[PDB]
Amino acid sequence: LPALKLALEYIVPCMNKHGICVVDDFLGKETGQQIGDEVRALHDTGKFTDGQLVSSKDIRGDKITWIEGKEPGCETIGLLMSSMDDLIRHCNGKLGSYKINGRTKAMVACYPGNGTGYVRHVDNPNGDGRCVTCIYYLNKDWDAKVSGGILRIFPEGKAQFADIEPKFDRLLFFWSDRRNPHEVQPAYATRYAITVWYFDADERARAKVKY
Ligand SMILES: O=C(O)CNC(=O)c1ncc2c(I)cccc2c1O
Ligand SMILES: [Fe+2]
Repeated sequence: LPALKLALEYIVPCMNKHGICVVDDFLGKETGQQIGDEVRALHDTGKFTDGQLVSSKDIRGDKITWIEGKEPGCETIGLLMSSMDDLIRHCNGKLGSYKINGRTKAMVACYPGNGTGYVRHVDNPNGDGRCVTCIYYLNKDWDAKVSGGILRIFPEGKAQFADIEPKFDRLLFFWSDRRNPHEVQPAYATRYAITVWYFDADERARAKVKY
């Protein structure tokens, strides 16, 4: 579905209402599978880290690697990034009062599927400039009931919580600040995700006064 259409008709209305927005079958099967393969290639080649230390012979969790998008063998990933930027672009000045002028590189995360997950947290608690978190999942035929790895977010100050499964070709958007505390439940199977954070012009500008 047309980026502009999707953005104007779904992402914007949805984001400003729930602060969270899930979009299924974003790029498509062939493309999704393509991204999946490149990601896996990076894993095989050994571009990921050993994983966040969880503990002699300790247990490591999520492994990461930063992808600019033009690295050899990451064309489709670079394509997802550009496609993500396109969506945001159409949401120009539509998401909150924010004015997105930039983003970080892509963070590819891999929970090895050895029980590790990720503690409840807030992506941007100190106002480093990130206003929107964007995550793309590439796990074909994922079954949380079997492999776990659910992403649990606690939107706003509302009771209860929303559960988002790292479904294949799924794209997710959510406020990065205190409004969206979240955690990644233990994953008993390889779980890949690609994350990109979008910067708000003003918040980022005044944050620069730190380096
Ligand atoms: O994978 C998901 O669905 C959700 N991930 C996260 O919230 C998440 N948030 C922050 C993270 C950092 I600073 C570093 C690695 C992984 C990571 C994460 O994976
Ligand atoms: Fe996070």
